[PDB]
Amino acid sequence: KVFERCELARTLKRLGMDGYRGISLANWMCLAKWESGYNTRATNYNAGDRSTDYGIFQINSRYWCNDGKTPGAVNACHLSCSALLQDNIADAVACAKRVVRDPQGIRAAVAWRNRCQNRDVRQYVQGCGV
Repeated sequence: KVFERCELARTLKRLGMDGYRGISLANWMCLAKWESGYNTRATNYNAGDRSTDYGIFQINSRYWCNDGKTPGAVNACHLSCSALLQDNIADAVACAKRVVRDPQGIRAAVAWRNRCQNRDVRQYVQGCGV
């Protein structure tokens, strides 16, 4: 499913993401947008290390979810990567919360650094009623 901007904003809010570990909703929106274009079906194969990024947040199969074909897979979220391609993002959200609980926080995601960090990201939630 490809979420509409405000629709995703409200969904993330209901799931307790606003201010999670100090990360505003606008920052989460900026991340989802640049990772997948708000597309839950997005996947990206990393030919170099044999891993794959899944879903709306492009979570990686080496550390977070298990897809059975990634070398050195950790499965920190204790989820099948399949769970991250559902139209319902509840599982993706639970795993994205586990990710930022690491010392690096949202800084871990390079996409956030390249297009969200130190930039005005309020534009992502404006008009959504959140």
